[PDB]
Amino acid sequence: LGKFSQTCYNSAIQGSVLTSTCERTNGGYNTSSIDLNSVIENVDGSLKWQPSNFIETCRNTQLAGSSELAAECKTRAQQFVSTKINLDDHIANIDGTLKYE
Ligand SMILES: OC[C@H]1O[C@H](O[C@H]2[C@@H](O)[C@H](O)[C@@H](CO)O[C@@H]2O)[C@@H](O)[C@@H](O)[C@@H]1O
Ligand SMILES: OC[C@H]1O[C@H](O[C@H]2[C@@H](O)[C@H](O)[C@@H](CO)O[C@@H]2O)[C@@H](O)[C@@H](O)[C@@H]1O
Repeated sequence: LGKFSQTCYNSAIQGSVLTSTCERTNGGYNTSSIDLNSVIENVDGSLKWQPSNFIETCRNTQLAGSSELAAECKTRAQQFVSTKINLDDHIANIDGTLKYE
């Protein structure tokens, strides 16, 4: 499941939008973007795979490593702590286009 990083490169993240160049099944490269906001939630300090507008309570979203997304999110105590999530869990590349599965 996911692992889009095996056939995609030059991945970048700005705010909640993931943008990356992926290879097509029939050869050739395709570029696309998808809003992860509809699939990431903030649970008492940690980002989880569920819709809830996480960026509304999180800031400094940035790309970490090859497939990890690092950000800071508010805990119930109203404090920003370091949080991270593996994009490889559900973000896959189907025909050069990214699709959550
Ligand atoms: O690296 C192997 C690749 O294999 C599987 O995907 C296949 C196909 O469904 C894809 O459309 C094309 C790329 O466009 O590649 C394969 O033929 C998946 O397991 C994929 O995650 C993996 O990277
Ligand atoms: O916009 C709704 C908000 O709800 C959930 O977070 C709750 C709580 O855990 C937070 O500490 C405070 C703000 O600090 O807000 C809510 O009561 C999460 O799903 C969050 O992502 C979402 O933005």
